[PDB]
Amino acid sequence: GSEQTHRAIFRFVPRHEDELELEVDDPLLVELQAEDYWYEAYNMRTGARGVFPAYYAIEVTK
Amino acid sequence: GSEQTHRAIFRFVPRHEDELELEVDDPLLVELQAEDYWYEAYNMRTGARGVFPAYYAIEVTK
Amino acid sequence: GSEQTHRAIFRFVPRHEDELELEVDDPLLVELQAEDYWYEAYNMRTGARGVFPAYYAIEVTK
Amino acid sequence: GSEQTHRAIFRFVPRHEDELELEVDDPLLVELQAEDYWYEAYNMRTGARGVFPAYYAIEVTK
Ligand SMILES: OC[C@H]1O[C@H](O[C@H]2O[C@H](CO)[C@@H](O)[C@H](O)[C@H]2O)[C@H](O)[C@@H](O)[C@@H]1O
Repeated sequence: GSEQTHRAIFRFVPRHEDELELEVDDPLLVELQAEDYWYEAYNMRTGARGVFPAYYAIEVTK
Repeated sequence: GSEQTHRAIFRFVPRHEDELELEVDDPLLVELQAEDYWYEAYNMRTGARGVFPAYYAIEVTK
Repeated sequence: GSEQTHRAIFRFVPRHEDELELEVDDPLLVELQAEDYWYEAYNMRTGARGVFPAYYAIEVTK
Repeated sequence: GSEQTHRAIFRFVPRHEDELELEVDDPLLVELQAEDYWYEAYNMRTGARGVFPAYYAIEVTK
């Protein structure tokens, strides 16, 4: 979809090229699964895309 | 020191060469706690060295 | 239904008799999503049925 | 009373006697981090005491 799917809960500052920087409460759009325990997403606040540790975000209320 | 400082609470599978693999409850000797929220540590179970997202581990208690 | 509906993302060790024990990645068949934010499900790995805090599992990515 | 140790990230409505009700963002003073992944704590907003699933809260003051 095009709507927010997750919200970051921990600050994440990249050290690697493919990573997505996160600020607490950052809205995230995740569209694929993980397996690696890493999520690939679009940060709706910064407009950047990349991966981050899966447990650094929570699915938006259901 | 050389005693456990933290315990992993989330599974972490390295995606990058410098990362440290973690399994929940792994005893960790955290040596570096960096400004960018990445921690450098020795995994006391596996014997490996590497970095991982800071919030994947919590300090030991008691 | 007879195919996985949700995936457990945190380990959950029951403290009460009606709870369903969970291990990360456990394939769950959620049969009821209660209004008090607890899910009733069948654990496809253990063959047991029980309840657990709703946020311990996420819907599978179709 | 000591200082806040954790913050609730998920809504938790008790179904059992000994449980502590949580609202997202509730300040928590965790007195015991049990080995069965349940936390015994004081809810600094409601003033209540009880247990809750460990992964429903995150540590503060990293
Ligand atoms: O293994 C996935 C299926 O698990 C259940 O069904 C099986 O488990 C039953 C008892 O719990 C057995 O009697 C049956 O023979 C097993 O195949 C579930 O009911 C199915 O819907 C799942 O696909």
